[PDB]
Amino acid sequence: VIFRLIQLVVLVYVIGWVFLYEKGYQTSSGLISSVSVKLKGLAVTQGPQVWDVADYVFPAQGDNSFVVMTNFIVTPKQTQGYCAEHPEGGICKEDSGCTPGKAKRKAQGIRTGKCVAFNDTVKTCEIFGWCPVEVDDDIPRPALLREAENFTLFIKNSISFPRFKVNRRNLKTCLFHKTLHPLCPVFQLGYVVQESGQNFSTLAEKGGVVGITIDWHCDLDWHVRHCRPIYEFHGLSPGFNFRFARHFVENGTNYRHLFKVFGIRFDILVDGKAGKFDIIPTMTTIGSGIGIFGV
Amino acid sequence: VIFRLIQLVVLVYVIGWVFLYEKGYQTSSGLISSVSVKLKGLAVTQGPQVWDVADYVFPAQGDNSFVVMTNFIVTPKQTQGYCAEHPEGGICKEDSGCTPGKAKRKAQGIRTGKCVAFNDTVKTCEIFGWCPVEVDDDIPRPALLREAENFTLFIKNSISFPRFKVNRRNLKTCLFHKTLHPLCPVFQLGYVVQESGQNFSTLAEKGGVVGITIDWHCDLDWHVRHCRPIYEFHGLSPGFNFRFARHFVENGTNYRHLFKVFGIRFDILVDGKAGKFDIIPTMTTIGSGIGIFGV
Amino acid sequence: VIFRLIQLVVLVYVIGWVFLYEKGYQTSSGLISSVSVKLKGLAVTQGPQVWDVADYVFPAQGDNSFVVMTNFIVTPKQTQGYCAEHPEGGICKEDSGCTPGKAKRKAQGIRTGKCVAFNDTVKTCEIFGWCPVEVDDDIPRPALLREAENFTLFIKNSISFPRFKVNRRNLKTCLFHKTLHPLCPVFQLGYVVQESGQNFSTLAEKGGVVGITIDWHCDLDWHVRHCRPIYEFHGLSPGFNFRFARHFVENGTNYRHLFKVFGIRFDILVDGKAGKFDIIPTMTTIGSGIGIFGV
Ligand SMILES: *[C@@H]1O[C@H](CO)[C@@H](O)[C@H](O)[C@H]1NC(C)=O
Ligand SMILES: *[C@@H]1O[C@H](CO)[C@@H](O)[C@H](O)[C@H]1NC(C)=O
Ligand SMILES: *[C@@H]1O[C@H](CO)[C@@H](O)[C@H](O)[C@H]1NC(C)=O
Ligand SMILES: *[C@@H]1O[C@H](CO)[C@@H](O)[C@H](O)[C@H]1NC(C)=O
Ligand SMILES: *[C@@H]1O[C@H](CO)[C@@H](O)[C@H](O)[C@H]1NC(C)=O
Ligand SMILES: *[C@@H]1O[C@H](CO)[C@@H](O)[C@H](O)[C@H]1NC(C)=O
Ligand SMILES: *[C@@H]1O[C@H](CO)[C@@H](O)[C@H](O)[C@H]1NC(C)=O
Ligand SMILES: *[C@@H]1O[C@H](CO)[C@@H](O)[C@H](O)[C@H]1NC(C)=O
Ligand SMILES: *[C@@H]1O[C@H](CO)[C@@H](O)[C@H](O)[C@H]1NC(C)=O
Repeated sequence: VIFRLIQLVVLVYVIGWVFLYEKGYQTSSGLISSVSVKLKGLAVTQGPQVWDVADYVFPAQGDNSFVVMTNFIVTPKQTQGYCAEHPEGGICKEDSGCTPGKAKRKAQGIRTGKCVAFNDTVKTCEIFGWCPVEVDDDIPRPALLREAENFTLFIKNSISFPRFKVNRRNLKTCLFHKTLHPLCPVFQLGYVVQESGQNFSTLAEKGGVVGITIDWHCDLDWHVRHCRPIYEFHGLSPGFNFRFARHFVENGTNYRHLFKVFGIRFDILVDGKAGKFDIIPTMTTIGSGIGIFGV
Repeated sequence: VIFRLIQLVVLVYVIGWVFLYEKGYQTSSGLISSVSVKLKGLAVTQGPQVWDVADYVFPAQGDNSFVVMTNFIVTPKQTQGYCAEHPEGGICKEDSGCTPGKAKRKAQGIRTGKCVAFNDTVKTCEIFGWCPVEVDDDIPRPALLREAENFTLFIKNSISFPRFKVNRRNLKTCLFHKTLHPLCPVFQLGYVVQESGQNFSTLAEKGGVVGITIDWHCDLDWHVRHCRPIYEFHGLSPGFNFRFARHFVENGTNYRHLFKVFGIRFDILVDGKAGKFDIIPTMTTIGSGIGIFGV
Repeated sequence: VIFRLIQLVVLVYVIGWVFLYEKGYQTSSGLISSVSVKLKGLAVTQGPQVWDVADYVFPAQGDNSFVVMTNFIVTPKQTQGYCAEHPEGGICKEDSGCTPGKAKRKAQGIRTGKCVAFNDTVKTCEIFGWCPVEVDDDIPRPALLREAENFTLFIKNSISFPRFKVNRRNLKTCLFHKTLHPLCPVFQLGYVVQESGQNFSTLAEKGGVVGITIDWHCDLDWHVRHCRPIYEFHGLSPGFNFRFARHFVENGTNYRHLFKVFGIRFDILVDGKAGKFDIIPTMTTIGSGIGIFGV
């Protein structure tokens, strides 16, 4: 009887799909989380120089978005005065071509009606600004902090589902591996960049962005012991760089050390969805099923 | 037949409203995004002083919330010792009125049972703290970094819808305009403050907060080429200021340069809603429609 | 009549539960918020030292996650050179046990094939790094900034519901109390730590994390004057610490002041749910009710 067949197909639709498969009896809720990150590693740059956590992590106190320096270019002992600007901003020969005002595309200062020597043969437009000017860009290759590949990331996380009042936490040697140590919160940087689909050598010489996700997909009808985190690594490359300066005083004069920092930016996002049996969606689904069953 | 009329009105309700208008056949999902911001600009303050990106952007590495300084008040060469406090904290004449302990409403240090001169005629309570004390507030008018009006904001954004596994990115001269260049990720600061409904002159002399929103309202039944971002500027004024210090050492003594920074705070929020046809909501809606159709 | 009874029980289910209790006629929406925080307080540490807001708040400009220092350990005048490492890293007696390379678990530098004296009796492995090495950990007890208990937190908040286009803001003496001053945005630190279920003395000597939540549960069918914020304090302890350095130049040599900062981390999360009567959920619920009523 075709009526019996259509009744059966509608019935199997509701029970087999809405409830068994899509869990129509459940209601989704969000979570609130806190993430803490600790960096373990040392680097040597060549006199010889050593970089500690207080030096290669931005910001110091930590944040969901933080940068780990992998390479840099330093312009030291930079004061404020009159100096020749970069020749890429324009090579001049006579004072007629030096119009006072503002530069563009890399403006290092305010120009002036004067031409001064740059490298004993070319004459560039004189500027007022932070002098001496930032040296022509020559990114070190290989990167200066190439040892960053072996630093470690200890990630602490504590979530809470406000709707169901459920809290969980993600916690003498261990390193994370996808199918060997799946529940080790300590990650090596080279592993994360490889898992994001990125070459750490290139991502160290220019910089890059690596996203980190902690998926707390939990079925609360089960135990809380089975509500575990799942880590996934995302490649969000054109590079990542920023400029920061260390200001100091010598002989009463204020100087600065300009750094152009190439580093890997890590973004940690915690998103999860939990469900629990409710009576409203069950009745809603069965009523819709009865309606379609009849029609 | 009134029964036919009510059948028609119920039917037009479901098809015409739930499905055609509110898209009852779709299911909403969230997104995960990463934002990167670059600042292009130079400023001159008067000896003459020049402010670079490493100097007027807080924090250096960048963040979804960042501040661009537009004005400041600097108390230089500030050491730790015994000095007269601000007369606004209380003008004294005799040691009897100087009770050692703690001040209030602007406490510059711990008091002591002594009165010392402040400006050769008034005698204020002696304190231990960072001396000399912060000079009386006189906000510069017009602002010192009044050239901030013409700086530019290059915004990078990359979103991803976890449910439908859809990723999108928002990307020789271009500046954003609302109905001229609607898809240019480079914004001039004075434009954003005007669009937020704010005067940049006042918002530069005191500070302020400007919110930036990137609405990725995308209908995934269409192409991904039509899933574009939409920028909206919000005015979230009492002002925005904060204090930060540059610490240095001279002759073995630690000093600091206290800055009171007035600047514009930019908050970037990425929120969007995407939909895709599903079978659960369609059946739910039609079942409810059959129920109401009959009753 | 049992049929009348089942009709009555189904009917009371829908009207009494979906609509009256769970507000099935409403539709939930999220919000976008901005938070600003101001710290009022002074501390004295013993020559005598005074800590201002520019010194004990990380970051300076402010952020939803910020740290207020409560205790610290400072290693001053730290240069780069050859020095004996910490004896906890290994006590040696002969050069045979000094293998050049890298240390572990606390690596202070790169070792070398040499043994040098540490405290005139033990000989430790010589390293290159930031010298002199960080002194053995002795956390001050009681904490150095023990006056942090009486600092204040002024919280500004401005929310907006994008769906219903509703904006709200949470705003000569006032301090917050749970059942005395419920709408005072100024919180004392010792109150927040007590409300989180934490001892401020211990949380000051090691550090800790305190979460702050602003629940904007608003029923938009009422007035907006009744859409008020609700503050809740969460205890998210193993402690919280980080390392940061102040770099300075003396006699042409770069030194640094390494700080190990123990402080309380405050996380502010703004989440709320607003509802407004809609026609889609009402019809959906009544259709499901008619379906179940019949079956
Ligand atoms: C001087 O700088 C100019 C910049 O265009 C460059 O072409 C030239 O080769 C430089 N000279 C030397 C000797 O480096
Ligand atoms: C990382 O460690 C491996 C040994 O496990 C070593 O071969 C490699 O050179 C190290 N990389 C760096 C750059 O420190
Ligand atoms: C990519 O990584 C491989 C090692 O996995 C290396 O051999 C290769 O040189 C890298 N490519 C670039 C462009 O650096
Ligand atoms: C000295 O300071 C007091 C502060 O109340 C002020 O009234 C007075 O005018 C000042 N004197 C001078 C000469 O500035
Ligand atoms: C911004 O540029 C315009 C010209 O486009 C100029 O008139 C104005 O003075 C500039 N503003 C500042 C303060 O730099
Ligand atoms: C507001 O902006 C206008 C220019 O658009 C300017 O003329 C006016 O002085 C500004 N108002 C204040 C109070 O600065
Ligand atoms: C020297 O350091 C070692 C480290 O193990 C310690 O055992 C010893 O007591 C110290 N000596 C003195 C005099 O502090
Ligand atoms: C906080 O204030 C109370 C008085 O209200 C005082 O007893 C207490 O010692 C203060 N705590 C600190 C450490 O400043
Ligand atoms: C906890 O706080 C109480 C005061 O409320 C104090 O007496 C006690 O010593 C504290 N406990 C610790 C371990 O510091």
